[PDB]
Amino acid sequence: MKTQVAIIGAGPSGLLLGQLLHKAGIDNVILERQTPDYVLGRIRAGVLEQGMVDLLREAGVDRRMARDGLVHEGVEIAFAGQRRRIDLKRLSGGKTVTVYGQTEVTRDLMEAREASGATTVYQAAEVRLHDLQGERPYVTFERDGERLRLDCDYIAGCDGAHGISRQSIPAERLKVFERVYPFGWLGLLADTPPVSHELIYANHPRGFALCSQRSATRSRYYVQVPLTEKVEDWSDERFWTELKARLPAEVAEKLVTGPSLEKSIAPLRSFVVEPMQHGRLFLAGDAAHIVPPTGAKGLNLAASDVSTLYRLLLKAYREGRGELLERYSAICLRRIWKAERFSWWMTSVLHRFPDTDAFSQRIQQTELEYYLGSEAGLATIAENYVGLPYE
Ligand SMILES: Cc1cc2nc3c(=O)[nH]c(=O)nc-3n(C[C@H](O)[C@H](O)[C@H](O)COP(=O)(O)OP(=O)(O)OC[C@H]3O[C@@H](n4cnc5c(N)ncnc54)[C@H](O)[C@@H]3O)c2cc1C
Repeated sequence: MKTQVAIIGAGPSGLLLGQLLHKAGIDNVILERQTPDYVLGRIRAGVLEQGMVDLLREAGVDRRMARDGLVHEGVEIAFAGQRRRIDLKRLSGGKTVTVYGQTEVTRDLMEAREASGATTVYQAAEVRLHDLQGERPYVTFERDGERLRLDCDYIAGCDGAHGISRQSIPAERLKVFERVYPFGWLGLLADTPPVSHELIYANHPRGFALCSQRSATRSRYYVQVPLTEKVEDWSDERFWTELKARLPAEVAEKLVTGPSLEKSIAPLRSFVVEPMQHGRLFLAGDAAHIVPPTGAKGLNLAASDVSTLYRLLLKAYREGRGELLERYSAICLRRIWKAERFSWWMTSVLHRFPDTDAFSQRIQQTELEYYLGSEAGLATIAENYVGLPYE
């Protein structure tokens, strides 16, 4: 079989790229290791930047989002017995963020693709990439037990943190930047109404806590935990008790608790590779970079990588300007590093780090006091949170 663009991975990045390309008339095939069900079981993201929202509209998949998504104009940070609201809309010059689950976004994309008739191969096992620096690269995979070959012009590596694509680039060509944090987030999804109409990020001596939501009757909570913790050691009641201990009394008092629909621990880390391409292979999303969840940027950065790749692929196919593809990495990395810096900052000021001295603890507290009390300081948080413009 042959196609124009082979896409490895049917997560948000691959699906969104596939939809945009299909609409523009560029044939593409998506190869996914897992089943549609497994992919749909991943909870993950809840916060979307306006840029991503606009990209979903451009891809023609925003009906349900426009209907069910919750537009947020502010967010709160709680620390040292204070609750500060950052008016995102006012301080960012009118921008806002939208709360709509990643599960929902993926479901919408999957249905759109399904309907268009575009090719998607689930349970594509043993994916291998070949002749990346040739004029004719190809992908091999096994379906049932037979090895099939897919010829194409370009390959988009949208296979996430553990994908094969990044591993297919000669190690000596890539420079890696990584930072592993000494804690993870224990998340809990409950069919309960959220404690607040806006998100609450809390810095507490016991550790970080976050109050988020999916809708008016579905909530998502997180608490910072050591990497040595096992989700089996955390019953629902232990979670609720701990959550309450980290929130302001007035907030903890209004909390409606309930059995969890999903519980899991996500370790925190930063990871960037340079460049993000090799020959005819281009990396996008988590395959190229990981950001801690604190700044709500992961999926959002996948969106800008995809928007950039789609636009450059259009110029190459439609305008015959293939040389522009060499600019992919430079363009993406400018936005990536800025979102990485923001996510790193948010993580450092909101969490409790082990073995930090008195001086560091006071500086952490003063960072919050300063940034949440100065108009210029609040503006730096707001413009970064709603999302820096796409280039
Ligand atoms: C707890 C948590 C909270 C988060 N909150 C937010 C948020 O609020 N906002 C935000 O912007 N981001 C958030 N993120 C990040 C966001 O979820 C990710 O950045 C997003 O999932 C990345 O999408 P992707 O498509 O690049 O990769 P993934 O979702 O990982 O999809 C990659 C796909 O490729 C497939 N694949 C892998 N290997 C192969 C292979 N060898 N062959 C073929 N297929 C393969 C995988 O099965 C998978 O389906 C959060 C993440 C976590 C963990």
